[PDB]
Amino acid sequence: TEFKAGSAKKGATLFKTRCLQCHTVEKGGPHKVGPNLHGIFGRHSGQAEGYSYTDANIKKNVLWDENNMSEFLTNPKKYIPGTKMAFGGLKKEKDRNDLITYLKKATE
Ligand code: HEC
Repeated sequence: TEFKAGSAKKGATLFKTRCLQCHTVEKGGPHKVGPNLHGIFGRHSGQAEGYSYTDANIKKNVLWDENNMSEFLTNPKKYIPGTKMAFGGLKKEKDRNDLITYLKKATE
């Protein structure tokens, strides 16, 4: 167990300032640069259709669990070299933890 639930709220504001530019959470939500994250958890990587992931991403074949999501969140490229996703990553866990809190609710 290496994830403590946080502020859904704060997670929610971190997403906008940080993943909105390229993602949408809404079920019925459209893809933009990155894909629509509706129902990511318990889901493997490179699987939203209508979406063109790198070969890197497909291959990775990560199961989207709260805990995976933190590691990837840490440093994307380092987690999945090849991914087109342009994101440096959230160094602090507190931050990481909050947003995962956000995704958890919102992606349900
Ligand atoms: C545009 C500058 C992006 C921002 C900001 C964030 N992400 Fe992203 N994301 C982007 C791309 C181009 C892709 C696909 C990469 C590929 O190589 O095809 C992604 C993908 C993801 C995934 C994985 C998806 C899966 O297997 O279904 C996740 C979980 C994800 N993105 C989440 C995410 C979050 C939470 C972000 C803010 C903290 C974020 N991304 C930023 C592009 C961009």
